[PDB]
Amino acid sequence: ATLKDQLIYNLLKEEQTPQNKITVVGVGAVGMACAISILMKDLADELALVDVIEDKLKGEMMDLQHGSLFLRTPKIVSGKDYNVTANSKLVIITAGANLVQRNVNIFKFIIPNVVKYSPNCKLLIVSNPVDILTYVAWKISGFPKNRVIGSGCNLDSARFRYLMGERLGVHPLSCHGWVLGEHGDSSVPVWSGMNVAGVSLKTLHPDLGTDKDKEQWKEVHKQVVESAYEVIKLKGYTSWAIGLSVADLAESIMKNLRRVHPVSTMIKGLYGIKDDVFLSVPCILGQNGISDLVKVTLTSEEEARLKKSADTLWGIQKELQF
Amino acid sequence: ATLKDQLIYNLLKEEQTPQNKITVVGVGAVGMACAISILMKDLADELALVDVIEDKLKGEMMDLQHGSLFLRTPKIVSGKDYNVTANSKLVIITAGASRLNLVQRNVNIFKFIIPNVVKYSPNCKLLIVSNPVDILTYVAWKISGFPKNRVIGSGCNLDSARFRYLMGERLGVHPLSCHGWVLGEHGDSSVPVWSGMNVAGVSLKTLHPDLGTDKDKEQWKEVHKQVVESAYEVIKLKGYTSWAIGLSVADLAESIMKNLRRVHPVSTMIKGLYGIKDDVFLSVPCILGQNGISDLVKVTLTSEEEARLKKSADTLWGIQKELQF
Amino acid sequence: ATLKDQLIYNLLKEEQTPQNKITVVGVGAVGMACAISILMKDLADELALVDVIEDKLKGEMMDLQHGSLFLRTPKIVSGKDYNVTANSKLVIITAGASRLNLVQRNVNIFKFIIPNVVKYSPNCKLLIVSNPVDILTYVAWKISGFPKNRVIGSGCNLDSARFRYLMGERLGVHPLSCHGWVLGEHGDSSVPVWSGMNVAGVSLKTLHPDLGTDKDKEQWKEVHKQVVESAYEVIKLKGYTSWAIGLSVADLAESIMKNLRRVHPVSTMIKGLYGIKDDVFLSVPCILGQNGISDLVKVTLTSEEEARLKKSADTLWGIQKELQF
Amino acid sequence: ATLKDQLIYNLLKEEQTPQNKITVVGVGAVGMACAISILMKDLADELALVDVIEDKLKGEMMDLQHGSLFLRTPKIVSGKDYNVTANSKLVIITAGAEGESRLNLVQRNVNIFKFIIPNVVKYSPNCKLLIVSNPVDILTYVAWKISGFPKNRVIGSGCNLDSARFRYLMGERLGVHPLSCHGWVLGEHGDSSVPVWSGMNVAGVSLKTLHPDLGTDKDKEQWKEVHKQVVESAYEVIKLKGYTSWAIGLSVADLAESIMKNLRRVHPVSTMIKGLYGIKDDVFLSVPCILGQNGISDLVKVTLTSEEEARLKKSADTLWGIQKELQF
Ligand SMILES: NC(=O)c1ccc[n+]([C@@H]2O[C@H](COP(=O)([O-])OP(=O)(O)OC[C@H]3O[C@@H](n4cnc5c(N)ncnc54)[C@H](O)[C@@H]3O)[C@@H](O)[C@H]2O)c1
Ligand SMILES: NC(=O)c1ccc[n+]([C@@H]2O[C@H](COP(=O)([O-])OP(=O)(O)OC[C@H]3O[C@@H](n4cnc5c(N)ncnc54)[C@H](O)[C@@H]3O)[C@@H](O)[C@H]2O)c1
Ligand SMILES: NC(=O)c1ccc[n+]([C@@H]2O[C@H](COP(=O)([O-])OP(=O)(O)OC[C@H]3O[C@@H](n4cnc5c(N)ncnc54)[C@H](O)[C@@H]3O)[C@@H](O)[C@H]2O)c1
Ligand SMILES: NC(=O)c1ccc[n+]([C@@H]2O[C@H](COP(=O)([O-])OP(=O)(O)OC[C@H]3O[C@@H](n4cnc5c(N)ncnc54)[C@H](O)[C@@H]3O)[C@@H](O)[C@H]2O)c1
Ligand SMILES: Nc1cccc([C@@]2(c3ccsc3)CC(O)=C(Sc3ccccc3Cl)C(=O)O2)c1
Ligand SMILES: Nc1cccc([C@@]2(c3ccsc3)CC(O)=C(Sc3ccccc3Cl)C(=O)O2)c1
Ligand SMILES: Nc1cccc([C@@]2(c3ccsc3)CC(O)=C(Sc3ccccc3Cl)C(=O)O2)c1
Ligand SMILES: Nc1cccc([C@@]2(c3ccsc3)CC(O)=C(Sc3ccccc3Cl)C(=O)O2)c1
Repeated sequence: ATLKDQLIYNLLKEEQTPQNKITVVGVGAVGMACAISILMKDLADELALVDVIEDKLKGEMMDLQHGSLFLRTPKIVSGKDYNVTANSKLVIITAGANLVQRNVNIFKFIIPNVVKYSPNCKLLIVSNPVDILTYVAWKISGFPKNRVIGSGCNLDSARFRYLMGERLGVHPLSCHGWVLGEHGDSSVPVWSGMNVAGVSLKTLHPDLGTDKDKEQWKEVHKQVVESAYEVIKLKGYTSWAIGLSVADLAESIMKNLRRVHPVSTMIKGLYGIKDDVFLSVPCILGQNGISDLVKVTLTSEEEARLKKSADTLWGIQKELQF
Repeated sequence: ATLKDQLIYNLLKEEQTPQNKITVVGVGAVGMACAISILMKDLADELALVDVIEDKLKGEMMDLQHGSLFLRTPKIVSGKDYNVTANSKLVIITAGASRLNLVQRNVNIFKFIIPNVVKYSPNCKLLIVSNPVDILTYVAWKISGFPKNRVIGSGCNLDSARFRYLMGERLGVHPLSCHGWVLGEHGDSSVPVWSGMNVAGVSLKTLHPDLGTDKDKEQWKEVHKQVVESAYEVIKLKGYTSWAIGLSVADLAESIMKNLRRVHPVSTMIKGLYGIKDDVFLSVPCILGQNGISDLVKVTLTSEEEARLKKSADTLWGIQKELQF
Repeated sequence: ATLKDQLIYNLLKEEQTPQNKITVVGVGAVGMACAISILMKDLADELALVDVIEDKLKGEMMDLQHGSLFLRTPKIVSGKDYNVTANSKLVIITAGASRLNLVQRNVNIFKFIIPNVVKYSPNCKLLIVSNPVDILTYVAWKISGFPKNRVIGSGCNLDSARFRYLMGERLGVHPLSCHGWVLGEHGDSSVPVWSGMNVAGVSLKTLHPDLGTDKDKEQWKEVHKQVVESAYEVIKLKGYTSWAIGLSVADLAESIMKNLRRVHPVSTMIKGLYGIKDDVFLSVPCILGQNGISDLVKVTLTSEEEARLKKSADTLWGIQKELQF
Repeated sequence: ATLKDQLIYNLLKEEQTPQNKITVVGVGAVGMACAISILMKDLADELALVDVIEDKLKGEMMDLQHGSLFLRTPKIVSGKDYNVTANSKLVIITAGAEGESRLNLVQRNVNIFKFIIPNVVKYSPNCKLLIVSNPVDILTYVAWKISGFPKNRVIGSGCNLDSARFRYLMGERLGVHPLSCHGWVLGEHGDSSVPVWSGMNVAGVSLKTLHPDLGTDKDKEQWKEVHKQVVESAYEVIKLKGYTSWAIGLSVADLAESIMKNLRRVHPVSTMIKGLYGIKDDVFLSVPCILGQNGISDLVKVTLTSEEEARLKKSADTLWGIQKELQF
């Protein structure tokens, strides 16, 4: 008899399926930071990694497996073939190649393959331009709107709260503030909702977020955009902050928490938007993905900025060939 | 008054010393993996990062700070100057660069780092990750002037973790329940201690006396060979290794910061054991806590195992006695 | 020689002291729920338990110690003598029993406890849970002689947590995303701050102007009424409350031990606010960290809310001025 | 429109069948310690509590729900009716029943299980059953017989706590964390448990090899006292506080973690041992078992000395003696 058979008596060999499986597509700095953060948060019983660069993919999988002793995710798998992703509860897309067209072409291959092996999964899109690519994943997959989630303004809001926390000398967890709309350069800081312990900063300081503000709090949102380009300039890419923010969304979904996050969802029917566009609003996240969304009261200016983003996104999206 | 003063009334300005500070020196793939793993394990109330590449260092610090909302480490700092590292409980060194020439280049790097670390955190524990780890732990010990308990080498911690992963894969059991120790010199010359390999206290060697020999039909020696083979394979495939070392270092940091007194295979002063008479650092199971290595486990080794550690000690001392401090 | 000496070689026999010690005074249902929650959150390297009932105290300590394999707190100690509490960073008081006769009995208990706590941990933060919490936080502050930042009352922490649970149930949103503050005097006379009630920064009062009034067709005033009613209902149903308070106390302990600077509704010296001139403790949002309450949030209250806090401060002072120290 | 409808736009009202649900039957000190430990370890997305004392059950549920802000288990439910337990992955039985007969107390607990087990099976036919109620070895057998479940899905807490206490005591003597002190207590849970001296080690270094007198009466250091103290400790906690709760709750949550997360870690739990150590009867005894999503998929075959083998066989004979007389 083998040493294994001498040591262990088997009761049954019955075929089993993962109960809390997560797949990460694209093993670049973003995908790998998502992976390590998900692993250290014990959110999955199985992690699958997919990429087109086979050697890097194998190396990344092996490196994570070598740290198994320090984790509570018993199975880590990888492959170019999507059969490794079968029965995933959540599929995170961090894969990426004007730039719009080549990322749409990457999705044309990825999304049907994801849908084939995990037809009941929630899709979480991180790849940029995130608002266009969440629409692209929704269009290709044929999934209901609740199961197609864009990372959207989750990171923008996290950076905003970090900067707010630094100015006030308070932990970001206790500094509330929402950055909504189009992810990136065109995002909207909702000044009316910025508060500490339910105390509105705008009520205390009516000049908040205006050019007349002597303390120039508008700079806090300007620094959210500036910080992102600064990190790229300094280290060539960003990874840690996005990975942590994605694992926070993954936690709400995997644990059915029904916490509210600023993520990209199909906004048709709000703020005079009549087109099939995805923009960030506060969404309730759980086991069914986006089950509900918060209807934020926006000022005329804020509403106009979301409508302008929606018009620009639809302008690009109506010319898209699938 | 300012909006801050309108919103918040201050009771005291008194800002005390950080109580559970960790410093990571070198922000390459290894140091950053150590950093993220330490952050996600809530081991520090302050994290300091140091490197000579100023742009990369700032970018890495900012990227970690941007994830603050999702962490419980309220202060993340960085700088080329070691004043940012003041009052660290633990300092992790991952900085580094013919073989005697390569080691000498790391000695010259350590000649700059170690006095600067000692200046700002004289009571810290030093955790050496930089390769060749056994030699560089000796170098850090020699330069710092610290007692042996406060100078810890990552040593065979990763080698053992990989061994347990491979053992777990062969047996269909979680690595946490697969016990096995890889000791001695970190890397190619490490020693798998076959006598201690067990599941639930059941010795694999007692069940299978050929275990770890060339006459073994199942070739369990391949499990230790795969520990060394895997490391080169990861380098070939992605260019470096990061995740496994980062996780293993954070596991050591946890025992130290939380004074757990768990047993880990780390590099310590082995003079006085296995006929070793030279000032060399080799991995043995050590009890880790608030004062670093307080104790070590005296593993019963066979004549062959003892000879391999003695040969490693002789080779290490041969390189060490020629180094310029 | 001994088996221990054959197995383990000792490097140093250095006497060490805990770096993150927490003491719980009173091992009743509340005290023990605080201890298990603190243990499962890895907040302490040492946990000390104190009580006057010696058999129950020993039994509780042993029961916790027997679960050590599943915890990361290496030392659990207990005793009637306060020498077991020496060098505590945080001391949690859950000890205690006409309503006025009751207060004086708790004052008598505190006259023994507080000097003993101060003697062995002069630099600790005191966290008062025992009822009437606002009066007993004042009593602990007066007896200890500690600055106001190091005397914290559990106050409206639990009231706010229950409010957020009830708000969450009505809206179908996790309590973490349902923001609402219950301030002032803990218990029956607490104040729900309707203006701050929000989800994602969207004011419920702006959306529903009748919120918190008798005109309200949805009767949101019942949410605050149910916070008070729930507490008496749990007592009626199981005889005491433990789990919710223990979890809420461990959340405060986390901000203090980890120097998080998160904002919590806790009882603090409110003299100088809302026209209050007496030495009384009431709940306001406080920034909690390594120095206890370093700062407080100045909540804009309506004239009605301000009047309720002033009436509570007058009533608390009325009881306080008659206490014998 | 309601304030909720003004604030929130609903995408779908559809509620999925429970995905990672745990049920705790019996809300005494043991059940509630299991419940708080499971909650603080984020093992379940839904926790169900069942008991026959309706007021205490409601009070315990409400108390846990009031701490929701500090937890990541979004749904806590309770009831006397087992419809609240539907689709549980794992069902933990802690419900239990002045000097009566040995067979008398067992039959009282058997009567309770005759009501519980069919109700559990009705609403969660595919669950894993984890038995904590005493006498655990007999009651795991009873749950197995009544349920009709395959042996892999019926797990007894067994010697999990005995081993945890042993490792704590070993750790205290050696000045090492219990996580690094390895040692197995097997067989019959409680008074008749077997310390496996041959497997006692630190870093793979056998204590028995270093100290051949280990676990014998001639031992000058009396290491037998470490196992004697495991049994003595249990009675001492009962004498001092009236019951035990924290240690059992933590040990049960550790088993729940391996099952819910399919970890395949090895634990000393009670399993149907027929076919081992000359045991021919349908009895449950503790051996190291691999725990995962299908419950006990495998077991470790520990080499026992003649004396150790004899003690397990004597336990098996005693347990079968009681079981063959039980009225179902
Ligand atoms: N939404 C946000 O808040 C946010 C924040 C940071 C980064 N990002 C985005 O994340 C994306 C990735 O960043 P990165 O630094 O990791 O880029 P990267 O180029 O380093 O990694 C991308 C990976 O995707 C892989 N890939 C390409 N085509 C593929 C295919 N057809 N199938 C599978 N994998 C494929 C690549 O091989 C590569 O490994 C970018 O689009 C970036 O803009 C988004
Ligand atoms: N012991 C183990 O088990 C183990 C495992 C994996 C890697 N390693 C080792 O870790 C080390 C680092 O790996 P890496 O991939 O991150 O290398 P790296 O070159 O990518 O990173 C090293 C960093 O050190 C910095 N550095 C150089 N000189 C410095 C100085 N005087 N002060 C401060 N910083 C300085 C560099 O600028 C660089 O950022 C290597 O020596 C490697 O062999 C050890
Ligand atoms: N502030 C809040 O939000 C909140 C919530 C729940 C409970 N509580 C309060 O917590 C307190 C305790 O509740 P409980 O159910 O655990 O009461 P308990 O009577 O069951 O426990 C109290 C313990 O204090 C001990 N004690 C008495 N005198 C002592 C002394 N001089 N030194 C040390 N220990 C002493 C007792 O022996 C007893 O074990 C009560 O006052 C209760 O009102 C407060
Ligand atoms: N196996 C171990 O290692 C271990 C360790 C400690 C305790 N225990 C055991 O756990 C059991 C419980 O301990 P306890 O202190 O909580 O006892 P307890 O009496 O305080 O609690 C038992 C609960 O079960 C309930 N119950 C009774 N009949 C029921 C029924 N038909 N359906 C549902 N619930 C019912 C009771 O109402 C009661 O609330 C005991 O049998 C004890 O021996 C086992
Ligand atoms: N890994 C990687 C590679 C390329 C680009 C990036 C990017 C990037 C893009 C432009 S500047 C930084 C991708 C990306 O969307 C973000 S967030 C962001 C970007 C611009 C403004 C405001 C915010 Cl919050 C970000 O922080 O990083 C990351
Ligand atoms: N990031 C980085 C860069 C260079 C070299 C390395 C290295 C490396 C060296 C040679 S092959 C791999 C450094 C290093 O010592 C290890 S562990 C290791 C190495 C060889 C054999 C057995 C073991 Cl356990 C390891 O895994 O990684 C890492
Ligand atoms: N363990 C124990 C024993 C006796 C009394 C209590 C008490 C209690 C007191 C009066 S009614 C319930 C102690 C106590 O202050 C609380 S919180 C609370 C109490 C009353 C109203 C609103 C709130 Cl949020 C509470 O929930 O519980 C607990
Ligand atoms: N809650 C409660 C109520 C009554 C009895 C118990 C009991 C008890 C039984 C006899 S002495 C203590 C139930 C029980 O099995 C245990 S473990 C145990 C018991 C005896 C010896 C060795 C061990 Cl490890 C234990 O620790 O506690 C618990």
